[PDB]
Amino acid sequence: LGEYGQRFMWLWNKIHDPANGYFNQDGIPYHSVETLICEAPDYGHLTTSEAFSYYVWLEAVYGKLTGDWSKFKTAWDTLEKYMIPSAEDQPMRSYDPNKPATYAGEWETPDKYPSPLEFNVPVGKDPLHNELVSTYGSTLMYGMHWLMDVDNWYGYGKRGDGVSRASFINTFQRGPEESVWETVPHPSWEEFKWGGPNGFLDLFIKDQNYSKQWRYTDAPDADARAIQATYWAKVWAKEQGKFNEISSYVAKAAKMGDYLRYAMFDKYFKPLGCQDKNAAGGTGYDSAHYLLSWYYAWGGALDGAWSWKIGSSHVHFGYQNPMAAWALANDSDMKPKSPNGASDWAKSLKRQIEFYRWLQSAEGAIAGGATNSWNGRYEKYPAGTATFYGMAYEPNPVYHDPGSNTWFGFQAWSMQRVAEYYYVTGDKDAGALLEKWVSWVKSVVKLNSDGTFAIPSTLDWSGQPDTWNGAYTGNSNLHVKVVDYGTDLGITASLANALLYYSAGTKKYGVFDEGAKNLAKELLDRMWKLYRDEKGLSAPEKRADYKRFFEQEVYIPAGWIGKMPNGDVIKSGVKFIDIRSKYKQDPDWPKLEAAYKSGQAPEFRYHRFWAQCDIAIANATYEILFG
Repeated sequence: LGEYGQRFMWLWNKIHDPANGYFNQDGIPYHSVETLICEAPDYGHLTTSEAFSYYVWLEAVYGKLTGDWSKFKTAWDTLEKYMIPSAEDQPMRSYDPNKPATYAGEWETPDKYPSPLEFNVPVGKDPLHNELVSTYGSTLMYGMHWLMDVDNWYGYGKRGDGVSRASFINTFQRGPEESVWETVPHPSWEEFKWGGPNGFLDLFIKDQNYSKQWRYTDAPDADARAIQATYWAKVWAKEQGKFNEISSYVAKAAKMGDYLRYAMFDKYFKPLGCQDKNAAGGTGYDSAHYLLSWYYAWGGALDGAWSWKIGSSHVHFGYQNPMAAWALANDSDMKPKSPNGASDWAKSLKRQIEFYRWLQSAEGAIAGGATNSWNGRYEKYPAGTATFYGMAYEPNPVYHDPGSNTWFGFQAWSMQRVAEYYYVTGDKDAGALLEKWVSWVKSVVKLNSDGTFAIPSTLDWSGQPDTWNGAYTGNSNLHVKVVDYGTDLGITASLANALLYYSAGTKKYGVFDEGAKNLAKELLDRMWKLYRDEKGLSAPEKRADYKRFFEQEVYIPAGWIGKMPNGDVIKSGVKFIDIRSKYKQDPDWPKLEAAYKSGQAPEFRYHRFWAQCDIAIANATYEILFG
């Protein structure tokens, strides 16, 4: 009804209007309407578990503002149907929780891959498997695979069929210096139909022999977001007296949360702080860091001979979700069906909040995270390394090209979740954390006299937090610096959103931070005045990095020779574009070429699905909290 609710409805309609092309013919949201884009997915009509979780969240807000929950239901329907691997996609058997996987190291550059399996390295015990099978009577892992080829652009299809839409693929497999430009896109379902003699397997892992197999990789931040979204769909549906029709879907979130516990464990279930790849594996929860790590992954032979599961040793603050954790731990409607599910999430909630606080810089921004596997090989931490429950501080977990915490976006995305958690519970630690972070946000966000604005785009870091001992020290030697500014509309909105939940919480529990509200509303207003266009909102952005289309060599081993489904040859010396020749048919290919040849950065007005969702949600959030 209100102005900001009206704003949500307007953008929601732009998003769902088929003329604008946000979804494919099966109703799967693309990463973006535009196809020529490269940043995490390397093609715009791929999609991510991230996009799906935002789709669910968008429709949850629709339901609050509308009373109509069909939107939210069909979003979850599409999610489960397409993005979660079905029983035939992940036909797991012969799993050994006492030998969950076999170790391989991580390496500094892509040219050091394939990484050899090291069979003497002890791997710990998986304490979740038996519990989940007992609870659900199934070996199906209920989590989203992170990357999908929506309209079969790459040509691998569904389960090696080479034709079907909604094709599971993966890219990143070769360490922290493998940028989005340096991957070899390959099917999750490996039958040796494409690539080289052993498919794409021997680009990534070196083994004595190779088997046809499947494997998937979860993005825990996306799954948690879907759960967070469902929590609000739940409270909002119960408020309206329509819990029951959405109660099937709250159970989906609870089950997803139950399996999302795999993200809480070390990659190879090694004890926290072990610092030795030859150290004995964990017995149970001694290998749990209780945080949302970069991934969990699972795979198996096509014939069911063997299977494996891994957590991740790398944790980024940007992935954490105290709202989702609190909901799973404490909300009886959201309670996971397993005996220990809720209890583990209660531990995770507490550990997560400590983690945020430990990482809070002198200024207020949150630093990157930590690892239980130094250099991805369980190596000895350098002298003077700051630690968190035995895990070593890392300014940029997992990726260094570019650094994973040089993106300001994680500040907004992650602290937005903390803000919701604070608004809900009034947790003092969360409040204190937010208070300092919001103070920082105010000192750096730019409100220009002309009506424009800019938020931090790139960050840089120096120093370390103090070693964690259960109390925030102030971390006087840990420093953030804002390198440059931009007008990223998705993040701008997420930031405004976070500010509104904090501000609302302060009204409820402490002294009303009206300044946080005013700054947020300003951002949403200035952006609404400037950046509306025919498919939603967009701000011009240059992509000087797109010279890597033409200039980035993809590492392929000497003598390794293979093919992509369209016929592109994969060999030593190939460029990014050489194994993706269908890009030359893209409507925007002329524009890219023009810019590249004239030595200038190509400019785009993108409509990223998640960005448009964040925008809608942030405006609707003002209405919900202050309307």
